[PDB]
Amino acid sequence: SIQAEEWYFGKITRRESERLLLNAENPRGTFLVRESETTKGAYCLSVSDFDNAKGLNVKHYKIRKLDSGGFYITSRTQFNSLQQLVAYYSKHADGLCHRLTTVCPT
Ligand SMILES: *C(=O)c1ccccc1OP(=O)(O)OCC1CCCCC1
Repeated sequence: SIQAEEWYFGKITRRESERLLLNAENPRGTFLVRESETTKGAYCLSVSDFDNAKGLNVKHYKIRKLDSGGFYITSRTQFNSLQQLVAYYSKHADGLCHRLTTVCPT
C-alpha cells in the first residue's frame, strides 16, 4: 500500500534524497517519503525549499507510526494512513518548510 505510492522511495539514504531534491528544476514542496536511516519503524519526509537566503535546499521530517495505528510528524496531528498525512500536508504548510506540491522526479 505504502510501497504502492509513487512518492514512496523506500530504502534510500538522506544523501540520495538530497541529490534528487536538489535539482534546479524542482519547485518548493517537491518531496518524497523514505525509510529513516536509523529509526526503525519510522519514515522520513524529505522536502525541497527555496529562498534567496539559502537558495534551493532540503528539509527532513520524521514520521512516526504507532502500533495503536496513527501516523504523524507531530503527535498533536495524526492520520489513519501515510496517504492521508501526505494529502493533509499538501494543503497545510503548518510547521513544514512548504506545503507538499510535486513528487520528486527520479
Ligand atoms: C527522517 O527520517 C529525518 C528527520 C529529520 C532529520 C533527518 C532525517 O533523516 P535520516 O534518515 O537521516 O534521519 C532519521 C534517522 C537518521 C538521523 C538521526 C535520526 C534518525
